[PDB]
Amino acid sequence: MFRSTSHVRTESAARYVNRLCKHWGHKFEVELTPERGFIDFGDSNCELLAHPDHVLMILNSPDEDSLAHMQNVVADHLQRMANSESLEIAWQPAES
Repeated sequence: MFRSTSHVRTESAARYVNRLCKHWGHKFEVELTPERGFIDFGDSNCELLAHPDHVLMILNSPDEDSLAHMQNVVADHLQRMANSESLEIAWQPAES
């Protein structure tokens, strides 16, 4: 169970987080709080922090494959909501 964190500067983020639980919450456990969107696939996790001007991405996974699968999946969501470039996001190794 390693943990990485991506930080990006986005506006109205909190909505893209709350909209995810309603978006992908079709066959998975998606929690919606005024802080982040929690979506666990079982043997891992993918949380998304979103404030009016900033967004955080944290994943909880026992394996990097999973780990990156989560930290990356989000990097994509920020891209759909921000058309201009491949979301400038700095992803951390996620510790060892």
